[PDB]
Amino acid sequence: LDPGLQPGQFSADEAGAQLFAQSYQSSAEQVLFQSVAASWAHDTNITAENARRQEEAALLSQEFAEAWGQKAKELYEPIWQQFTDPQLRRIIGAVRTLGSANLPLAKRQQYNALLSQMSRIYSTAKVCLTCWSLDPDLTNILASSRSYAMLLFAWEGWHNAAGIPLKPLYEDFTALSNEAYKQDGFTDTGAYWRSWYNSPTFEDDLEHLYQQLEPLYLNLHAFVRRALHRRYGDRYINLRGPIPAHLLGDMWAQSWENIYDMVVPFPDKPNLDVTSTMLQQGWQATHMFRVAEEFFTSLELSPMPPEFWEGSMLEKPADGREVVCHASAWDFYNRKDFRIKQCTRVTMDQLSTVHHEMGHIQYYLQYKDLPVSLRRGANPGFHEAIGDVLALSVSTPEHLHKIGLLDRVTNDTESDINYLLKMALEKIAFLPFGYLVDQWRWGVFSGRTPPSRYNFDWWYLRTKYQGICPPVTRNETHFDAGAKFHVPNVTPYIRYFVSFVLQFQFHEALCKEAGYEGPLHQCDIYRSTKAGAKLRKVLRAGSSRPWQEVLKDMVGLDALDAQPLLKYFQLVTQWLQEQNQQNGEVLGWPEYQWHPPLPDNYPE
Ligand SMILES: *[C@@H]1O[C@H](CO[C@@H]2O[C@@H](C)[C@@H](O)[C@@H](O)[C@@H]2O)[C@@H](O[C@@H]2O[C@H](CO)[C@@H](O)[C@H](O)[C@H]2NC(C)=O)[C@H](O)[C@H]1NC(C)=O
Ligand SMILES: *[C@@H]1O[C@H](CO)[C@@H](O[C@@H]2O[C@H](CO)[C@@H](O)[C@H](O)[C@H]2NC(C)=O)[C@H](O)[C@H]1NC(C)=O
Ligand SMILES: *[C@@H]1O[C@H](CO)[C@@H](O[C@@H]2O[C@H](CO)[C@@H](O)[C@H](O)[C@H]2NC(C)=O)[C@H](O)[C@H]1NC(C)=O
Ligand SMILES: C[C@H](N[C@@H](CCc1ccccc1)C(=O)O)C(=O)N1CCC[C@H]1C(=O)O
Ligand SMILES: [Cl-]
Ligand SMILES: [Zn+2]
Repeated sequence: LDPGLQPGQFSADEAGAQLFAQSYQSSAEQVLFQSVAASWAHDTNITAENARRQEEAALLSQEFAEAWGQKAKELYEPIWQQFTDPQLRRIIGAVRTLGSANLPLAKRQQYNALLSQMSRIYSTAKVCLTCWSLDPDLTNILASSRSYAMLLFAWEGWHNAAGIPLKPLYEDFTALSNEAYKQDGFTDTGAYWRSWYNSPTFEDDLEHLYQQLEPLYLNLHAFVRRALHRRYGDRYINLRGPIPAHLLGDMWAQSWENIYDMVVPFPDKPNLDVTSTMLQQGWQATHMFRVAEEFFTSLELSPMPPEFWEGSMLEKPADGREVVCHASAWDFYNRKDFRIKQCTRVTMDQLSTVHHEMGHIQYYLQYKDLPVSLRRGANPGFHEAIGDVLALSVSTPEHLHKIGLLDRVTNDTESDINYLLKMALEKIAFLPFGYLVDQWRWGVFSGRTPPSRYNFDWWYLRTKYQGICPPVTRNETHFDAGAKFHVPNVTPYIRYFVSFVLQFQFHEALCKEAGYEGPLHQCDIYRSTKAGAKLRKVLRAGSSRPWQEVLKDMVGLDALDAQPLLKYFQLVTQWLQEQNQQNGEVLGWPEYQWHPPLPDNYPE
């Protein structure tokens, strides 16, 4: 570690800790920068030289975290928890967590190589027949092929190309992760991730939430299954069984918006898939990011700075570079550079993604004057919900009309149901998956799920929550969890399930704040500076206050709550139950063992 980046000595008291924290922040910004830059260079231009550079930068981070973490312990272990400055408690608390820096050198190099190589496998896997990439080629197939056999080729190809080679690396990764966090005092890496919510009842609270939401997911499931049955027939849909995992518009069956055309109940109302309008009108990526930006500035939030437009990668390069396509928002920790990396496609759901990713940028912008340690969401769930809150306003028919993507606007119940159904395909269908992914990973980290049951336990969770089955047999050579980006990327997932509930809480608060008197699902906070002021206060707090306190200031409750989500969807909940009863459906999948046959001359 460079001389200038090493800690000195401070007094062993709170006064000295302030100075410690100041000097830490200078050094950290410089180290975070060099690291975020090296990853950027990699993720936008995947080569061996850039990977070796990222690994060297991660190593420098680890030396840093170690020298400053050791020093925080040496000076402040007795006293940091009694400090008067709440923000300084959190900072020192962060600084003393070594994570992977607890590893000895050879194991840090191994850990870093594993992250690098899993990233590269996930992001450069192709399916050949001439080779298709996940984005855009396989995404597109899943979204709008309706050939059972072609969807299967893509689903299986993908899960095979990405899963199988990840498994040896994922096992090694898990061992090293656990080893590292055990020396911070955690029983496993999972306990560490769960500790961010700083809630003794965390697992219980989530299950109380999921139990309240499960009826909606079940009603929707049964409805969609019936729709699928009408198209794909009795051979490939069991009305009493899980849905084949490849028929729902998305590689992970995590969002079902792309099958909207098979379920929409009132096809004579305004068509709420504006994708073809966007294509007809000649939208490009730039436009999408501009329209998101303008939403933000209508709230008196900050615009994207020059550095964002000059630095971002908002399109897949055509120059034959390998990139990580999976959309992400980047803070370089220099208070100046913020960028999005996205292989933006021109569709309505990518319009949401854009807003999602811009939510992150906006958070980065508001809290950039906090100490580096506090430059994060009140919890990771907060960070994920910001863009999604705006996107709820954007998707409303009124707002789509105002940005010229919907030629007229109805305000009738048939339209409301169309709308709420679409939103349910996006939001309610995701709920089981948001919950299940980290359940799988907590199991793996704790040792409940060894390598020999990685795929067994994954599909148990898939069937249990989502009510889907693999469309071909899987076994333990397969590693289907690893064909989902967040797993090889080591990005926690429970934040999304938290986000998907929190976003309706935020929505309801901002709408009330904006003066909006009508049904929640027709609220548009566009141009509400009051709503903006309320959101800004949250963004600016970063992680400097307990999320339960920030939440209470914002929505009046100190806890995640399903009521807003439920009142948002209330009308389509009542509608779906009526339909499912009149069609004599079975809620759930009592024929849990059922799997569909192979197509006749498959794999051809
Ligand atoms: C795991 O399954 C793979 C995939 O094979 C297909 O799906 C299986 C579950 C099986 O039920 C069959 O429907 C299919 O073969 C098996 O892989 C291939 O199977 C044969 C026999 O080895 C052969 O054509 C290939 O070489 C196999 N290898 C691969 C991965 O392409 C595999 O043998 C199964 N068992 C184990 C322990 O991995
Ligand atoms: C992608 O990454 C490679 C490095 O992996 C970059 O290539 C180097 O670029 C400098 C300046 O252009 C040359 O002098 C070196 O000789 C190159 N090294 C290698 C290993 O080729 C390349 O510039 C990057 N490409 C893009 C489009 O950013
Ligand atoms: C669509 O019509 C409904 C029903 O008339 C509107 O909802 C009412 O809105 C007013 C003020 O805007 C409130 O005072 C009422 O309490 C609401 N009543 C009901 C029955 O919900 C709604 O605002 C209109 N929506 C749009 C798209 O603007
Ligand atoms: C598109 C988005 N990308 C992630 C990227 C996360 C990430 C973190 C750290 C490093 C790289 C990428 C993000 O939340 O922005 C994402 O994965 N999202 C959006 C909501 C649900 C979730 C999903 O698609 O699984
Ligand atoms: Cl999380
Ligand atoms: Zn996100």
